Amino acid sequence: SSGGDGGATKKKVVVGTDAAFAPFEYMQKGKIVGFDVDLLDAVMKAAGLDYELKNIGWDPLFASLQSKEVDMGISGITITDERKQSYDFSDPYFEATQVILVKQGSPVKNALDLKGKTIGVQNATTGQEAAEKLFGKGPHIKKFETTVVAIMELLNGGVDAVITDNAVANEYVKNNPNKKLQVIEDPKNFASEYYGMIFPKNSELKAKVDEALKNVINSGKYTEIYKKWFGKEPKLDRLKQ
Ligand SMILES: NC(=[NH2+])NCCC[C@H](N)C(=O)O
Repeated sequence: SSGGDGGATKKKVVVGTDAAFAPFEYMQKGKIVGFDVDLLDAVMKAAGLDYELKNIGWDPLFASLQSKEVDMGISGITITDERKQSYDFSDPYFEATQVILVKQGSPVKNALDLKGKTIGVQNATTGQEAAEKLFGKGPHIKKFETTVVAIMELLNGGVDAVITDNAVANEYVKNNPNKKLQVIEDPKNFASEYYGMIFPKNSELKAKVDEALKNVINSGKYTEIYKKWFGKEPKLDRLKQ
């Protein structure tokens, strides 16, 4: 029993996030809110698992999954083959794509127009990878610890464009008409992406979360949550690809 409490209290599942990614997770009057926050609460409750959500940030979240200090993550995280080498994922719960966020005056009409330009991304994201895919890795791509800061460098002209997830870019534009930004989609260039909850490799929580996610989808709770954040019916068939 050394190092533990010999079972005196069942410990809570430690869930990490980077709450700087509206509408999925963000801070509002000192609380973490968003689509992921709601979906997590429904999932863990269906699983019967007491939990704590921590706003630990993006790069720390991955480091902490590796060490198993954090048991689980939800953070608008794309399921990728490279990530699967290090972590496990739940079944998918959302579909997304990368998009190009620019100022309304921008001449950018597609990804190839970014040649010779500076691109802001959040570090170690699928947006960074998509940016690197275009013309290769290099210092022309500026990497920030939050998507928030990437967008701030767009606003002040530090970068020419940001590559980030479509619902985040769309939500930012909707909430900030005064900033006169626009979203440029390039479906021939960018791939379909699916979000999953993330776990350390070999996690006992995965199977429980997959079952609870199905429970939440099947009961109609998923679509209530989706309607709350996105104002339209989900196409649930996107979750069976
Ligand atoms: N909460 C966040 N900062 N999420 C960033 C997610 C970006 C992208 N979906 C990825 O998995 O790389």
